[PDB]
Amino acid sequence: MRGSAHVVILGAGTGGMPAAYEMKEALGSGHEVTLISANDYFQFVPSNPWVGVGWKERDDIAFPIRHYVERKGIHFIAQSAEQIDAEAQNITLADGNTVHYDYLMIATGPKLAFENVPGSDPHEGPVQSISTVDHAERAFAEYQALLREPGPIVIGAMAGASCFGPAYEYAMIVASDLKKRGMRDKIPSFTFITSEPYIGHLGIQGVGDSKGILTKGLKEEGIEAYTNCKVTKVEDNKMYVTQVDEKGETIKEMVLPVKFGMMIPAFKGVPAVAGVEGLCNPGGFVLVDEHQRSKKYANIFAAGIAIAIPPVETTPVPTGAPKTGYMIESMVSAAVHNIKADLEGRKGEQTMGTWNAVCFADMGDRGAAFIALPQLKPRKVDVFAYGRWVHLAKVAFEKYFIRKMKMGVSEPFYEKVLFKM
Amino acid sequence: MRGSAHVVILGAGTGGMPAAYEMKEALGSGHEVTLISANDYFQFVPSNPWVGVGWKERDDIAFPIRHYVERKGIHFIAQSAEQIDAEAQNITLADGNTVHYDYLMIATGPKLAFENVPGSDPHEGPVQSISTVDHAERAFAEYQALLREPGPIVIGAMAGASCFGPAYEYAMIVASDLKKRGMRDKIPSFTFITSEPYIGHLGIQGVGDSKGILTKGLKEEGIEAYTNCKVTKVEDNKMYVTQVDEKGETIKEMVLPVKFGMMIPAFKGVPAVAGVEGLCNPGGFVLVDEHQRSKKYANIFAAGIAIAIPPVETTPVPTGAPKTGYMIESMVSAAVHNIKADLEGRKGEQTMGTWNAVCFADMGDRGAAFIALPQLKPRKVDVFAYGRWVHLAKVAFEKYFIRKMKMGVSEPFYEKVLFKM
Ligand SMILES: Cc1cc2nc3c(=O)[nH]c(=O)nc-3n(C[C@H](O)[C@H](O)[C@H](O)COP(=O)(O)OP(=O)(O)OC[C@H]3O[C@@H](n4cnc5c(N)ncnc54)[C@H](O)[C@@H]3O)c2cc1C
Ligand SMILES: Cc1cc2nc3c(=O)[nH]c(=O)nc-3n(C[C@H](O)[C@H](O)[C@H](O)COP(=O)(O)OP(=O)(O)OC[C@H]3O[C@@H](n4cnc5c(N)ncnc54)[C@H](O)[C@@H]3O)c2cc1C
Ligand SMILES: CCCCCCCCCCCCO[C@@H]1O[C@H](CO)[C@@H](O[C@H]2O[C@H](CO)[C@@H](O)[C@H](O)[C@H]2O)[C@H](O)[C@H]1O
Ligand SMILES: CCCCCCCCCCCCO[C@@H]1O[C@H](CO)[C@@H](O[C@H]2O[C@H](CO)[C@@H](O)[C@H](O)[C@H]2O)[C@H](O)[C@H]1O
Ligand SMILES: CCCCCCCCCCC1=C(C)C(=O)C(OC)=C(OC)C1=O
Ligand SMILES: CCCCCCCCCCC1=C(C)C(=O)C(OC)=C(OC)C1=O
Ligand SMILES: [S]
Ligand SMILES: [S]
Ligand SMILES: [S]
Ligand SMILES: [S]
Ligand SMILES: [S]
Ligand SMILES: [S]
Ligand SMILES: [S]
Ligand SMILES: [S]
Repeated sequence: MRGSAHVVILGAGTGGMPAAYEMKEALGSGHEVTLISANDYFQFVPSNPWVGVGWKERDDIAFPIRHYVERKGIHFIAQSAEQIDAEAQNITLADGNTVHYDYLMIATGPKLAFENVPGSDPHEGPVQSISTVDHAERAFAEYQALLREPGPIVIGAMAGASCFGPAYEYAMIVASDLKKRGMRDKIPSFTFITSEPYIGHLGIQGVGDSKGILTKGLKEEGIEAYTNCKVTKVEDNKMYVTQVDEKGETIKEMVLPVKFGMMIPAFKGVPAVAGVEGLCNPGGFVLVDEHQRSKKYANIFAAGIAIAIPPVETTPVPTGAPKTGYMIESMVSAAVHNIKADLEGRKGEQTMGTWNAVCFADMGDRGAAFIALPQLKPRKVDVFAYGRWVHLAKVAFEKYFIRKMKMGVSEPFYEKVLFKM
Repeated sequence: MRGSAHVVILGAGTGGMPAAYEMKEALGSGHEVTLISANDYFQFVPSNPWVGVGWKERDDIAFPIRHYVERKGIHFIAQSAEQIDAEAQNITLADGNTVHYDYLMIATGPKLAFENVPGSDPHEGPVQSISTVDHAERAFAEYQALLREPGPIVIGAMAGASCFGPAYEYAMIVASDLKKRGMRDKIPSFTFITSEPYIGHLGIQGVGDSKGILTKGLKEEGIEAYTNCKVTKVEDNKMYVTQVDEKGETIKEMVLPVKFGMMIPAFKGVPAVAGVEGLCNPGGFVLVDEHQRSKKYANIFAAGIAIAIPPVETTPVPTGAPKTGYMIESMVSAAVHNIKADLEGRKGEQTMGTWNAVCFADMGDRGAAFIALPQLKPRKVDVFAYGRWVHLAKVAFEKYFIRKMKMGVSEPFYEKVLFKM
């Protein structure tokens, strides 16, 4: 309300949870902060591939949100938004209730666009998903069914995907788990299908020796790999794959039987956000300026996967660049600073900073990780790492992030860099 | 003097130059800051290998100090200290003049311990040095003489060395330059001799895949490599090498003719500092606490290569861990903070922080670099990088560091990390 702006945060994920705490900390008792999310629990997304192979359980990576934000004075609504009216500034919830806002911060993350590939929905066929704990559990269930009746395995990433790391991770740990169970030789064929122009392109034109190292890794595991692929449909338990050359000309089509499969889908914006007129590009990603403010509505901000970021390259099969944790947190930090500024007259000048990508993958005893910045080459940092220490770091960071999600963040979040001091 | 402490900084190198500026900035006009150094010019040490092969000239990497520190109000004495009397707090200069201090900050860097290996002094035989611009020029001169009369080449690192990167760098660019001149096939043999237990140990038990990558690099260049070596003497233009096994038992002795050679020597403390009773360990390195204060004299501090750092490992042939730029700067920063604190009653609690090692090497078009921390494994960061971007970064950092040495530093120095903001 006037003189006491009501700030709503839509989505309680990697960006959204921290945003709720930071907003409340920045605004204080004189303003209402409301967090709205489809689920009543927080999940640590990077741990889902492990749930998909059964190395982790839901309880390890998820927890109920309500008590933790409420003791901070944040209102929490565990309800999905179905409609956003940016004119009236009203949000319509799944139960038909309406919530008004003075500022809205959109952190709704990706819609998994299974519809791009008929038959690819995890509920429609053998191609599963590990992006959410709900999907990863279903993936693991189908993995167990594979163990009972071995058959061909197909893991990879669809056309338009932007999150390639976890597909590589998942293929590796599936291969690893199979060995452990003494079941690897029961597998007729193990295939990796990707929209990448080459192995380890990762939607970022490669980083360090990602190409060489991921190529050798897949080969060590007896995983046959195909690049420049798009899947046209999944039908009768078969994946119909089309492979192109540099000029997008078809050089072959394949039909792959699939007993167990997992393809990372293309990401779009969620329907309630995409549905807002003039808010989003055709992909449903919120068009924002460098201050995280929507270009159309001055009182709508966005952070996380939900925002639009222009491509810097074009691949033979469409692919996108990933939006990862540190950049998301910088986005969140900027949005909160600039909203608070608005509330106090001044114009916030804070930006998300330099584009970057960071990813950690754990194979069990050893991890792989990379850091790339900025987006276009030659970069200022372009590094790929592998080893037991990367694994230890993943474990440490997960423990830290989850604890922080329960304790609240102020916060200039990433000061876990004081491991220098 | 009383109420106006006189602070002296001994050594105008990587640690010393910044220390002079930071001291003056921290203390201001009420205190006298004096910089004393053997040479009247600053040199960018990491560029010396390039001077040693002739890819760079003295003028590119060195500049006269006086005008730059004096316009900051810093007194500059271009004279070597011969004696330090810590009781009377007097420094005796080469010309016999004496300089008194209330606080002394020692940044004298390494003494190149050629005496450990009879005949190894660059002025006594064919084994040259690239650690200083004076030595690197002499190295290049002998390189040109090699071109006139090709003969065997021997490059590497002595027993007790702690700075291995530049030996690898130098071997690589010598090989590279030879090719460019169409002279590589005129070389009878090209040998790399190191005290490391294995290739790419680098005195830090390896970092990332340094072992694999440096091994392959030397092999690509037709450079035959030997580890676990110590050189017992250089005589009649031959290098007498002893190789041991894991238990330090001799497994062979070699006699290597040398037309052109360069071995990184072991580092000790400079004589004037080592000469101070109770100041140093037997190596001549200043024993300091975590606040950079000498354990014996409360008004003597030290930073840079000059300080003693305990070994965390023991190799078959003695070797040491390197002391590199970022850690040196943290040392400097801490010493300055704690001296200023002393001057104002309080006890400074600032420390150098976590042990780390960082090194950049440029091969011409592409560079290699690493970061390791902390000292002992498993590390929190253990990364090796290679590529054109590393080269671009070396070029950039050198340009930046030199400009800063002319303009002065305040300063929380390394904020060239805002390439994130
Ligand atoms: C398998 C996988 C592995 C990954 N690994 C890494 C890694 O190692 N390192 C790294 O930096 N990044 C990693 N990421 C990338 C990234 O950081 C995550 O995807 C991250 O969770 C995205 O943050 P977000 O806040 O934008 O979206 P999300 O975390 O998905 O949060 C979005 C939230 O808003 C909600 N929501 C959606 N629609 C509505 C609605 N209509 N109404 C109400 N709520 C709604 C959601 O249910 C959810 O809680 C990974 C991503 C995936 C899928
Ligand atoms: C070949 C080589 C390559 C290197 N490359 C890297 C790299 O890529 N990255 C990195 O972080 N580090 C690198 N280093 C390591 C390191 O950072 C440097 O050695 C650095 O110059 C050390 O800083 P310092 O202030 O301790 O000693 P120095 O830089 O040697 O400065 C010491 C100074 O004090 C003086 N002095 C000595 N005795 C006296 C005396 N009795 N009286 C008066 N003055 C005296 C000197 O003449 C000199 O000016 C390299 C070192 C070498 C030798
Ligand atoms: C971050 C997301 C991106 C992808 C995530 C999942 C990808 C899977 C990674 C496959 C790598 C497997 O293969 C593994 O790679 C590295 C090669 O650098 C090798 O390891 C090599 O370099 C490392 C350091 O980085 C050294 O410690 C090691 O001694 C050396 O052999 C291993 O011998 C090999 O077994
Ligand atoms: C920092 C100080 C330590 C040592 C300094 C001097 C050491 C010399 C380095 C020798 C390396 C030469 O060999 C070179 O190594 C890397 C291997 O990772 C290869 O490069 C490989 O990884 C890089 C990324 O890191 C990719 O961009 C490249 O496409 C891939 O082939 C090169 O194909 C090879 O030519
Ligand atoms: C240039 C800055 C790089 C920061 C990286 C160092 C430590 C943090 C790891 C990155 C990371 C972040 C930020 C992160 O937010 C996140 O959760 C989604 C991860 O998944 C485990 C991450 O691996
Ligand atoms: C954990 C912190 C790592 C910092 C490294 C990023 C940028 C700086 C490069 C390191 C470096 C420093 C600090 C440095 O002081 C120095 O001069 C002696 C170099 O030689 C060229 C260096 O390469
Ligand atoms: S997925
Ligand atoms: S991703
Ligand atoms: S990724
Ligand atoms: S990722
Ligand atoms: S040297
Ligand atoms: S060094
Ligand atoms: S080094
Ligand atoms: S170095």
